[PDB]
Formats: sequence, structure tokens, C-alpha cells
Amino acid sequence: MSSLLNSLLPEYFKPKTNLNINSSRVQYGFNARIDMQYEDDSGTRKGSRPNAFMSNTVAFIGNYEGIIVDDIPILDGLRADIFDTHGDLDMGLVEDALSKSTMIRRNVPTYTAYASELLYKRNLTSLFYNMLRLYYIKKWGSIKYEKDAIFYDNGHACLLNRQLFPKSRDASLESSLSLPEAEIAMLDPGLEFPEEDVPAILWHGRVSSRATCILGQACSEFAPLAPFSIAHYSPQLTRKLFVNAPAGIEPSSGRYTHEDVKDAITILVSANQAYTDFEAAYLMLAQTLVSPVPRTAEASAWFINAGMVNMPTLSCANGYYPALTNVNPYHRLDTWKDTLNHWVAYPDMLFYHSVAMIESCYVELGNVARVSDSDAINKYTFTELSVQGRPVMNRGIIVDLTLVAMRTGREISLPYPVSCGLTRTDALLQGTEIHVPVVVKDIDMPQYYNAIDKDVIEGQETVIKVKQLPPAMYPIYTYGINTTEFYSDHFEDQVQVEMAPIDNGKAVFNDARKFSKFMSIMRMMGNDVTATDLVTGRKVSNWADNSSGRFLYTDVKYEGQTAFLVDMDTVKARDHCWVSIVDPNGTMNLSYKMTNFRAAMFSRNKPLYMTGGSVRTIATGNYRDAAERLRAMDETLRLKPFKITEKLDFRVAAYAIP
Amino acid sequence: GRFLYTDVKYEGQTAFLVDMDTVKARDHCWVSIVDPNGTMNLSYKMTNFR
Repeated sequence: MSSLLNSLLPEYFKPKTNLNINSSRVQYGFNARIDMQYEDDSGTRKGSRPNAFMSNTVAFIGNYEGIIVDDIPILDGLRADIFDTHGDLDMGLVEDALSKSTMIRRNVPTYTAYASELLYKRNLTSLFYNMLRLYYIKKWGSIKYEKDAIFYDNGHACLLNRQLFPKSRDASLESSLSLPEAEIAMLDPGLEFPEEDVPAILWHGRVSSRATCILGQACSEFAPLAPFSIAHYSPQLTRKLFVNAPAGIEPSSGRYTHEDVKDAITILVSANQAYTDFEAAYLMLAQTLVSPVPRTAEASAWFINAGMVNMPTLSCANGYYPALTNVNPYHRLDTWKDTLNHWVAYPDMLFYHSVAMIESCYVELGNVARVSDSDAINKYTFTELSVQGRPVMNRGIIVDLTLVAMRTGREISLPYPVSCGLTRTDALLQGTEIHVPVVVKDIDMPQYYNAIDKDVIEGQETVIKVKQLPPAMYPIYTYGINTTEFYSDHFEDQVQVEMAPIDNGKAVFNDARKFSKFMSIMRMMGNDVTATDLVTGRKVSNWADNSSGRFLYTDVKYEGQTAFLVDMDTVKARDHCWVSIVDPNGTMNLSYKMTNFRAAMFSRNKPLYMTGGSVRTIATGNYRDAAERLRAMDETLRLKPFKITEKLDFRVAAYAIP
Repeated sequence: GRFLYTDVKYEGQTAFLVDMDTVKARDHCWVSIVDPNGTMNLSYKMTNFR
């Protein structure tokens, strides 16, 4: 769904057609200008940060596994006459439709019996999913995965790719997969009984020598060596695949270019009228394509256990009964060919749509994790209250699109309630502390991180405990579309806090909200302050994340209640503007303004520049030549948003109906 | 049988950690706090005097 994911990008940013990705890691952000103004009891001070880079990091590494499941049928592309006055498939009219379009009327009773059983299981989403993955393996087939490389690196702790991904070796993306080929047989017209558990698809003219090899490899098993996002393990779709081609198919060549895969997809969709089936596969890949690099070491807990990708079962009966597919197809929405027309024009735009989607999900799960398990809307019952359709199960895409609705605060709508794709909320839905394996870089590691072994040596491999899941990403593209108090991602804001009395060289902050505001100010001024949690006896630091220049309360790494002892004597000066002061006095007022946003992308510690021309808009209106909006709002999936209502605690988040 | 704030025997900053799984029943004619969850609300009423 192009028009949906295209809306998530910020109004100032309009990306160009091509993007030459040449690495397994891409930073994306913006260069903003901050105009700070400070006032306290001592006096006033005015400064200005001329260039500030706020960015996340996203990679092409994510452990996933495929399962074949049975899902709903997509009834789009079938002729409009077989459907009655309502949006329902009548078997009374299928008998009539097949009868009028043949001379041999002996086969009508047999044809109707088989058609009735097959039409209620038609889904080509799994075939297009694999065909799309083959396109990007050939295009970006020079990305290197080194086993003894770094995953996260702060200075105290470190995670290697040996950990998080065991049973892996060093390989390029083209060298990862060695796909076998399934038998692409020809369906001779005259066969009366459709062979069971084998799909048949239509084709335009002669099946090319290259087109055979693509369809053969798309249906086969995926068995990777290196952990890659677009080369994840998938079960075998089918053994055989019939093709009702008037001209006979040619034998498989063995080799194909990425350009040849586009020609295979464009023909397969046009012949079968499977435009809505492609839209499902497009959204399903947008989830998987890229995975987040964690903000802090604790945010690696999300990516330990392998998330399951629900691939629908491959079934189709267009090859057997080509009478059912004619020139007047049935569609629910009039904008039902937009997603394919967008991809075929601008293939590399999927990267930006993928980054936009996975950001929105992992940002909002930062809030859902902090919700107490004694309210109406909680981690267990947030999807069920949101959805207003009838899917098979609240899994895959339904979970992800619910989180996008909660982020943007708008009603998202799909034509069919499809439940296919990655489920992320697995690490969240379990009342157990997660054991992230880490490497010790400095001797003073146990003071900061909640480590098992309290005495360590540089080189030792230990384990750290994570109870509450912290935010994996900060808002960048979705910055200021709706501002929560937790992130505090405002354009303009006036922070007011009262400074605690400095007894010896230490200031006690008993309250939780005041402590968050204090360290948030001192960070924007650019003062590396270090405080001691009195309950646990572990040191917290506002400079936890360098990439995103902000302080979240989850950097304390202790759910519950505590009091902090801030060290006011050892306040280091890392980055100093003219605003920056060391000695606060009385009531601290900081008023900042953010202006002059401009998007910038970094890859392999150099600037990554966009190539090609400017993207012209392709989009169809609500009506072509349709008079009355026959609402048909019974079967269509609808996802209602939730607004965060702030309360006194500040540690707990709460959702309400707007 | 009351607690005045001068029983702390020190004037400083206020950060009192109370662990509510080490509460022990001492006297007779007592209400039990076995395992609390959520917001607590304590209250009393003195009615007659002799």
C-alpha cells in the first residue's frame, strides 16, 4: 500500500528515484538548527547550535523463519457477473458463467463441483513475496557479512555477530543462497480433472527461457548461510506449477539479471489480475527488508528469539478455468492498481517506506512496554480493541498497522483483512527477564550495566539482565507529528525545573519527573553529568546514546521507585555553546526553537547521495466512472487509533479512546 | 502507640525506602497485609472516650 507508507515520510523530504546501497548499515537523520535561551536566579544567557545531527542506524541483518499457514481468499480479479447484488460469491451464477462461455456443455456439472472447492482458497501473495526477494538479492548482491564484526559498541560493553547469530559463516548476499528449481510443467487444454495440491497460473504469449528459471526458484526452499533480512529461511511453496500458455514453455536457462525479474512480475500480475495479491506482498516485505540497530545495549533483547513470518499457502485455479477471469474484473477500491504502478516505476523507493514502517512500530512499542497490566488497553488486549473486521487471527500485518495508527493518529483501512507477515510482539508477551550476551571492554562495566558477575576482566564474555524492554529507536521521520512527554520531541518547548540544594558537592533528586527535566536541560547545553541511583547503587549517565542527542528515563535501567544523588563537582564539558553553564542557581528555564531541517544519509562513515531524477506523483481518484459509493463496509479491515493521556506517575503510560 | 517524625533522630533530605515483604504482625487485634498490589488506602475512626 504505497499511498499509506508514502504519507509517513516528513513533508520537507521528497526522495529521488535511485539509491546505490553498498553496505549492510545505513544512518538516516536530519541537520537541524537549535536556538536555546537560558534564564535562572544568577542571570540570563543566550546561545545557538548551528548544525546538530540527530539520526538512527538501520541494518540488513535479522534472524527470521517462515511458516506456511491457511489464510482468507482474495476475491479480486474474478468477473463481476458471478457476484450477486451484495459482495458475496454465489455458486448459482458460477454454473451460468461457465455454461454460456463454451460449446462442450457435458463438462459443466464437473467444472462447477471443483470450482466451488478451489475459489475459497486462492492466494498468490507468497509467490510475489519470493519473486520480490529474488529481485533485491540480484540488485544489492555485493553486501558482505563478516562474523567477527561489531553489532553494538558504546565503550564499556560490546556485542559481536558471533553472539546473537550462532550457526553462521562469512559470505556475500549472492553467495548466501544456492536455490534449486521446481518442475514448471505445461497444462495441455483437454485435461478434465484438476490434479489436487498443484496451482495453475495464466501467462501472456510464450514463457521466456529466463522466466522459467525465476518461477522455478521462487517456489523452491530458501536455506541461507549468513543471516540476511531478504534471504531468511522459507519452507517449499509447491512441488509442481502448471502454466496455461497457448505457446509451449522453453527449458530453464540457469542465469537471469535483476531486470528479467521485473518482466516476470509485470506479466504474471496482468494475466491473472492479481493486483491486490501484490499489495499484500509489498507491505509484507516492508516489515522484513530492514531491521533496527539497537539504541542502547539493553535494546538487543528484541532480536534474540527468531520472529515467525506467516507466509500464506499457494493455491490458484485460473489456469484450469480461464472463463472466470475476463475483461470486467470485480474490485472493492478504485485505487486497486496503484501499488504495482508505484513499484514498477520506482523500485528503490521500498527502502524509504520500510524504514518509515519499522521506525513507527519500534517507537510506539516503547510506550506499550511501559503500560501497567491492570488497565482496559494493555500489551495483551490492545490489538483486539483496535481492529474492526473479521480476520483469521490478530497476527502479522494487523499488529504492525495497529501500531502505525497509534503513532500517526489516523484511521488506516485495507480492502481485505489479510493476516500475513512478521509478528514482532514475542519478546514483549512473556513475564521473564531476557539474558543478552555481552563482551567486557572496560574493567568498570559492572557499575553501569546489571551484570551477573560483579568482578570482570577486559576480554571476558558475561551476560546482562533486561526486565523491561527499552525503546530500540528514537523518532526521526515521525518527529513532532504527535508529541508525548516521554520522548519530548517538540519543535518549541519551555522546560522549567527547580534545582535541589547542593549540600557538600551532591544534589538529591527524590522526584522522578524533576530528575528527567534536569538531565534533559544539561544535555541540550552539553554537560556530561553522572548520578548514583541510591537503591541499586549503579551509576547513570545522560550521555548514553551519541547518535540521537536526547535523554530518555529508560537509560536509568531500573523499573520501580528510587532517589538519585547527582555529582555536581565532576560535571565535564564535552560540547560547549555560549548558552552552556556549569553552576545552575534556583529555578532553571530553557526555551529552544528547532528550524532549517534537511535530510542526510551516511553509509560506511561517508555521505550516501541519492542519484537519478525527481519522483513525479502517480495516484488515482476515488471514482473512475462510478456513480454511487456502495459503501460495502462489512468485510473491510479498519484500525482505530489510541491517544496517550499523561498522568502524575510519569514512569507508567496509559491509553484512552479519542 | 503513635509515630512522630522526631523518631528519625536526624534532619536531612527525605528518601525513605520501605520494603513491604518484611512487615511482621506483632500485636493482637490486627489487620493483615499478606501481599499488596496497586494503590493502598489506610483509614481509622475514634468514636467514644472513657
